[PDB]
Amino acid sequence: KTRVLVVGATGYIGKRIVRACLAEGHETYVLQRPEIGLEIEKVQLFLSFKKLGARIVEGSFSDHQSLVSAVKLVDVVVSAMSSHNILVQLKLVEAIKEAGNVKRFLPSEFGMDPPRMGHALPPGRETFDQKMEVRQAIEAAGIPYTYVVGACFAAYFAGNLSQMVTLLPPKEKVNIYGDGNVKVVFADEDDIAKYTAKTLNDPRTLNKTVNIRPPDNVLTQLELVQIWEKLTGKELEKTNIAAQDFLANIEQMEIPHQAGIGHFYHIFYEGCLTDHEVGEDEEASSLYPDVKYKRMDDYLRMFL
Amino acid sequence: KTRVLVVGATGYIGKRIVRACLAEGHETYVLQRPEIGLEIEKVQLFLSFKKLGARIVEGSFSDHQSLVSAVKLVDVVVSAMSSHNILVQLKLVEAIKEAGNVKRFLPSEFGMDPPRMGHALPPGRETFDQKMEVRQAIEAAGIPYTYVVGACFAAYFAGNLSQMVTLLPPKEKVNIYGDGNVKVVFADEDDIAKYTAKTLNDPRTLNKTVNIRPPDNVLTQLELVQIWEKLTGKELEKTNIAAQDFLANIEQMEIPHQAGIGHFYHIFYEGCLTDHEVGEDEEASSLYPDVKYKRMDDYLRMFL
Repeated sequence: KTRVLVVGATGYIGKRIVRACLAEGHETYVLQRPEIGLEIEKVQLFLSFKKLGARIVEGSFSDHQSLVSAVKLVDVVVSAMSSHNILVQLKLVEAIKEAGNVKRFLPSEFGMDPPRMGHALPPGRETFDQKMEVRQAIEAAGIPYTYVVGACFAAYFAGNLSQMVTLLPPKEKVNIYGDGNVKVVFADEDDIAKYTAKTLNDPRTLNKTVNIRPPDNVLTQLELVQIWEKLTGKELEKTNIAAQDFLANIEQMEIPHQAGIGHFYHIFYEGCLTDHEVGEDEEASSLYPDVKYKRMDDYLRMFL
Repeated sequence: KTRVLVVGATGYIGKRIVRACLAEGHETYVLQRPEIGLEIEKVQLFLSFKKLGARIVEGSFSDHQSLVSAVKLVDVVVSAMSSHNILVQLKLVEAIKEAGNVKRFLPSEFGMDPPRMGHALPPGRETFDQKMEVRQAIEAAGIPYTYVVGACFAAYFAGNLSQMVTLLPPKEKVNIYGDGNVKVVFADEDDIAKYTAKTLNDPRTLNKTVNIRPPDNVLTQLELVQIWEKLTGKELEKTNIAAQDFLANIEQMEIPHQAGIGHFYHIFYEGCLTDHEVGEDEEASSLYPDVKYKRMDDYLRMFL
């Protein structure tokens, strides 16, 4: 019981959500679009889904009632859209509204909490406003909701030691942002997918914002580096980077990777993932203690 | 106890060859070049090799010594490059020649036997030129070899029912090439990978061409369609497409769509994978009957 439709199942986090829902025990439906047809590694991905028991539902964002058709089948929709890919979610929102059977929607939120980013930095701000547009469509339709926020994906922030331009630990030299004493929240993407699978039929998170702040994984950038140093037995030579040398030459001197560099600043310089605090009734590791979340020392071991 | 380096592991057949080596029991080294510490799905491929026991080897084609080093850790280097990808092999073959320690090399050919392609014309021809340009460079260095040819990947030619323009079964209509009585070879790509992992170490094939031609998988597109409509229960509205109409106006289409049109013609009209016969000393399924390779029935069943 609890039939779940996943839209965005070809995305980085959406792979993981489908497999987390299958293993949690939901009836997991996966929307198939004119996806591939065209691209090989997304058919095989979908084939791998059905070999585990996912049910394929064809639909298009161009075809409004194909979307109503997907969502008639389930109790809960989960979106993981990783062009304007966040704002296409509004085509789905009114599909859910026309259908009316939906007991919950979880929009594509799996990073910084958007209503806390009112004075974010252009162009980075576009993300949070586009996501806030979708919330409003939801709440204006009276669609019950859950928003999963709070944690940097370990692959994009923890395995590269928070460097940019690489997704792997460095070989001798590492940049520290500011003094390196600002605390960031890291979470293995698998554990975000599992927390997502557990919260969607949980009565205690209906119409609420769930934070993913696993206590062992609340780290300053400098502690994270030290973890890597201890696994390896080698210090890295470290250059501290002052705030204004961090946004140096953003101007339009990089393609809108400018959005990423700005999100990085809010996290690593201002500490927006940690500048407030959350209760046990709204944080994921307290709500689902059965989930043994991968600590960042274990994440990093995968790279030795 | 056979050591194998796999170059091109991020590629389509590359992935499985890495995985088929490990399942057969060789010490499987995988070249990791700078290109991959980018694009998550390549780092997360590579660390899922690590979880399966592969050993990561760093190097660059632009650093001839780094390939020299890798090629010394190993008894056999396999290449599987799915443009520039075919003749960059040449600067590996020099790293293997200057090496001297490598008992077998397998260049990237898992398509059609190139010295039979004296008849195609540009632009389809070029990859055959490049493929034998790297063979002439292998036989010239005297590096012992094995070329592995003669099968359509089931994902590209079977599961789409040999329609171009998609990789999924057609919902109502199909195009039959010719009267559709030209029979070609279909191999599950997993099967092409495990064959290569077993002929790697085997004295029978050293310095010979081994053909992947499963007996029960030599079919024309017509019965392969009928296979699908057995499994499905519906008849597909066939439309035969005559050889001249199929290449009508090819010179006025984009010059990779030419290549694909030429490619499909050699297979489904000229019979390039059938125009020939092969015995048992030379045909993978007979040298390795411990494979219960997948027939296009069971393969196409994955889609229903």
